[PDB]
Amino acid sequence: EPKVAELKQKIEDTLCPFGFEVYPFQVAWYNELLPPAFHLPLPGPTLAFLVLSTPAMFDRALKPFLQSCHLRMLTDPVDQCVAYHLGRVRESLPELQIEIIADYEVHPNRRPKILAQTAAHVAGAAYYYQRQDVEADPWGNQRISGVCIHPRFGGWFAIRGVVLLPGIEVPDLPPRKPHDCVPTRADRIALLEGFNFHWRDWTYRDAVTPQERYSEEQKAYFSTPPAQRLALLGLAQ
Ligand code: COB
Repeated sequence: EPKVAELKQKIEDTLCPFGFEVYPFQVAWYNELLPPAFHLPLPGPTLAFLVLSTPAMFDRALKPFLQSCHLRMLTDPVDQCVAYHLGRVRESLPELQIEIIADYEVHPNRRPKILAQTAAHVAGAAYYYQRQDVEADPWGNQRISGVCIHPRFGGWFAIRGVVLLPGIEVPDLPPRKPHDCVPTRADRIALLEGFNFHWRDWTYRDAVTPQERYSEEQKAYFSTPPAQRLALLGLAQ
């Protein structure tokens, strides 16, 4: 426990001022729930951190990043900003092997490198509401995608990445259960309908009363990735 606290402190020093939160978990908790194809090739007790962004990340990280020399063409600036800050975590721990995987990363075969929502659930960060959490569901033969809900921000947050520390083993790290903050069947059905079929209206994110939401400015930003900035100027050309 004291080892993970020292590491968690350094990561938080690096990331929390920029509107991220960080949660430890053991690789085993993640691999446990998953078929072989998605397993991370590390010992079960390997230490990991799940990194998410709060509503404050837009102002504290993204807006400054847009003025930095680090800004490049052809990738969404939010993803650049996230890669940049995860990269800082590497630098803050120069004597350790550190692996970082962002939420947007995919293998050539288009499978995600990390299942962000599964990591968020087992790290205790946000309960991952899935079709399987609704008995006698009303949905038929079609994809119903699951959605995590943060106890403080509702759905006004995003999962940004995972930090792995191969060679740091923490077999005694105790699981912290995510808060079941949308407990009833009817509320879970409404959440999932809202996420899968009406997400552009933002309403699913209010499944629990948020401490803070994205500002209208931030809502205006997330208007649609290819159009939204770099193929922006599009409305001017
Ligand atoms: C099969 C599988 C595919 N899942 C994936 O491939 C998700 C990848 C990815 C990149 C997300 C980030 C990531 N790296 O994870 C992201 N999207 Co997508 C941009 N999304 C998409 C893709 C559809 C694919 C889909 N959602 O899966 C879309 C382009 C349509 C897409 C759409 C959205 N997506 C959206 C967003 C917000 C997100 N999207 C996510 C899921 C993510 C996490 C990205 C993020 N950054 O935060 C967002 C959700 C945040 C939140 N949970 O609150 C959104 C709203 C558009 C947006 N504004 O950006 C929109 C919502 C509609 C929709 N999800 O259908 C994509 C692909 C993703 O995962 P699975 O969880 O369903 O099954 C899995 C399974 C694998 O075999 O085992 C696990 N398991 C089994 N038993 C148990 C468990 C797990 C636990 C915890 C148990 C207790 C038990 C578990 O059930």
